[PDB]
Amino acid sequence: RRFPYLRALSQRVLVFDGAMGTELQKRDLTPEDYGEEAYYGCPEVLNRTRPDVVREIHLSYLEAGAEVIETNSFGALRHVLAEYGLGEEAEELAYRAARIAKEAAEPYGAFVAGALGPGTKLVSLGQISWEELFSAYKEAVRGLVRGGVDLILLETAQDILQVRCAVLAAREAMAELGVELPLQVQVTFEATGTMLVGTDEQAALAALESLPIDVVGMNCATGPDLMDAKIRYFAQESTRFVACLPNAGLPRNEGGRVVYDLTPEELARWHLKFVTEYGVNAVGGCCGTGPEHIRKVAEAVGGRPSPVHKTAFPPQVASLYQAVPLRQETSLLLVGERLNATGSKRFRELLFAGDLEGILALAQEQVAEGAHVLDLSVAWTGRDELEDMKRVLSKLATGVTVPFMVDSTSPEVMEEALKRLPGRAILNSANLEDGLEKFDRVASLAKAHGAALVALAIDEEGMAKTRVKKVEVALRMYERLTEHHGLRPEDLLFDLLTFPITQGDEETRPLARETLLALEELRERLPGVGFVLGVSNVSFGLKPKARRVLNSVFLDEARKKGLTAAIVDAGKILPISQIPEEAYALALDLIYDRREGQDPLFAFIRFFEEHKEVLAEDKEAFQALPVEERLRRRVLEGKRVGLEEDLAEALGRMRPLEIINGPLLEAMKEVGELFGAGKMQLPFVLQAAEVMKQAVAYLEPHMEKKGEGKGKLVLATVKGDVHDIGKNLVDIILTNNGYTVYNLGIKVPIEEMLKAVDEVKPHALGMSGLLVKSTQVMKENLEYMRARGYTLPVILGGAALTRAYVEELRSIYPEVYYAEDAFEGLALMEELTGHRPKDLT
Ligand code: B12
Ligand SMILES: [Zn+2]
Repeated sequence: RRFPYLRALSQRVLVFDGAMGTELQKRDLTPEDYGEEAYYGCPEVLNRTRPDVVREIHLSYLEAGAEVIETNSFGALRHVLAEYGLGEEAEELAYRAARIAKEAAEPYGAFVAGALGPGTKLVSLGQISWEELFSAYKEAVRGLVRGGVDLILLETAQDILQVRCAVLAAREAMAELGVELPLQVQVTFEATGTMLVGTDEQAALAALESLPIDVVGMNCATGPDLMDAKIRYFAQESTRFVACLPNAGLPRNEGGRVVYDLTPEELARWHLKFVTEYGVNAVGGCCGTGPEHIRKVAEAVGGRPSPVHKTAFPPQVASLYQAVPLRQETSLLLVGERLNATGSKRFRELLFAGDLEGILALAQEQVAEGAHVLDLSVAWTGRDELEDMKRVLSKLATGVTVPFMVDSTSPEVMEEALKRLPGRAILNSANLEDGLEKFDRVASLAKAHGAALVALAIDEEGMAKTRVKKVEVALRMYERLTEHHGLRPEDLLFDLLTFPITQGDEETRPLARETLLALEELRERLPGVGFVLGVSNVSFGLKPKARRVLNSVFLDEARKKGLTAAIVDAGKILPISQIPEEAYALALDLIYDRREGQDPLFAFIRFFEEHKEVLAEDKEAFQALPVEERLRRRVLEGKRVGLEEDLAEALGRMRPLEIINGPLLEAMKEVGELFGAGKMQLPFVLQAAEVMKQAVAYLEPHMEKKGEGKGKLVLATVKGDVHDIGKNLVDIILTNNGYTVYNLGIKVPIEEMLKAVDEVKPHALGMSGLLVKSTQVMKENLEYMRARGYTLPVILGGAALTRAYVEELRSIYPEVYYAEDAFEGLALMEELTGHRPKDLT
């Protein structure tokens, strides 16, 4: 109700113009119209000399019934006006083409979208530094706002850091005129699954949630039939309203003019589909479309009631490349802290000379390890961390595939890191260590610069040891953090000191109890929040084996008491399912200091002095276990020393198929059951996956293939998935039986899969999933594959897949199924190949 363009978008669906390319390419402006010999061919040079010609292109879409019009602003930026010195006065031009667009639109009332391009220079590939783009956007955009546009479009953006500096620049441009508006970023896309920079469709939206921009959208995409996947994930998933502008397919240059072949009738179908089915709040197509496209869309599709989108995006964070969900509640998020020179010293060996190529290895090795947010701190004696942080992020921001956390000390890095990082991060600036003043500005920086914080229970006083003062952390910060400083519970972690218990003092001995009772007392009221604990530090000032075991049983009760994330190094925990029965009883009553009969601490230490060979390279009691348990335990701890030899022993006893029917389905499944019960954590499940992954590569060559030319079969996972364990075997028994095969990767969004249909023209296509949300994606595939008129065999499965939300799909598509096992997958391939008795009905 506060803004006319949101009154429009919330009510009903409206249409954007075509662009002025194919339209200025049809006016035959001749070089005197550039006003100078050196200003060749420059739109945004014409705005000075020939206002009447661009007014002619403006009014053409207005006569053809458009409802949103771009200003000319494709060049409104210093570093692209000056590209051949073509006039430094951006503001002028911006108030010029905004006035030219208003002069045309005023009788019609169609919305003036101050509508930029992306500029010629990118932040994220290091073509330019943030100040030189932020300056250009900052000075330009205030002339558009002075020009009285109904909103700004930062449209066609090519990089999320280019979005960030453009949004910061547009905000500081509008705010220094005393205003703000429902501004609209919109993003390009490429068939690689991504923007041009490598940003995927999840990273785009997960980043764009962090921003007050009430509208988001797409632009300069390659046509509706290629935009559909992207428009999907945006329209059904986002809170902020979505809009659509395909460039009419793909270009073809004639006589120096770009021209297309998508028709006004076809663009009427595609918006008629998208607007009521998916809910797209505004529509059009700009580059490559005449005024007839927008007319034929306006008559068919304009004024339809704009459909609602959901009240919440999940708990999320985003790198350049990919999103991550912030709340796991199973396989709790692991946070990597090895990028630390102040709470650790590994970082300090590699980063000392300024060797940035070395700090990136220390970042990426923690993801392979298992941690999917990294925590960074370069602070040290006799070194300026805020200058170091210039150098540090110049490598990390475009190298690391996972989001960031920031243990670095000065809140001035809170600003400089948020001026060199893409996406959405978190920061450990809420250490309440310099008091409430410093905290409220830290919580403001968290969002004034997009999105970045973690609560830490350090404070002006120090490390909360008594719980009343510890829950008074959450009382001081959280409420004003979410409800005065913008980051949701689902945008934050929460962290409790994890101080040493094991020094043996009657101060220290109980303290893991303090953390578990608090943690619980805190999830007690923190739903959605990823509780994050620095597990490594509970066991400090004692022998290292008692560090693995106490850290382990602390962490693995912490999930049951309410944990969802942890700051970890996987070398300094083990799983609670491994722990010897006496050692587990010891470790619990040590975590409680529930002492009777003997003291738990010196009982513990003397337990490890008595049981030295148990939690080591055990030459006997572990070896004496039956191989199915031994493999179960290798899958639980991630034991690999002799893993090759125990799988060789299993393969000596039984055939691979009998082994994969056995422990290489069953023992994993038991690890999965124990994992669902909380008896394990992410890096141990990653050790289980790595065990399988390795094992399948040893099982497949002995289970050797036969036959040739049997058919063409491709396989495909689904959007939002990370698993491909099932997938691999779902494929494998089909790959073993003479069919030509192509494999699609772990997370493939659908237009890549359908391009593989269109290019390969196979006899069969795999679909797949190992988790619940694959089912929801199955229906999204099948409903639209039908709307495109496909008839190809696509096969459907997954740990989760179940006939109850699958046989009903037979209605939507003529190829619904559930091979459960890849041996049925082969029997079903032979049916749809015509080799076997089709019985599928
Ligand atoms: C190993 C594992 C992981 C691995 C996966 C790596 C990998 N590449 O596989 C990793 C550690 C990366 C992982 C990640 C996650 N996981 Co996980 N994972 C597991 C686990 C233990 C085993 C999965 C397994 O491999 N099963 C064995 C394979 C062989 O069996 P299958 O998948 O069922 O395959 C059979 C049939 O399903 C069929 N089939 C499967 N696909 C298809 C397709 C077609 C077309 C056909 C006809 C047949 C078919 O064929 C096979 C028989 O041959 C499961 C537990 C479980 N219940 O299985 C959880 C589990 C799937 N994970 C879970 C969760 C919680 C997560 C994460 C959210 C954890 C996190 N990061 O916080 C993420 C998800 C990340 C993401 N973006 O997707 C939950 C999901 C529950 C839910 N309802 O959402 C599960 C079910 C466990 C649980 N109980 O919490 N996990
Ligand atoms: Zn465009």
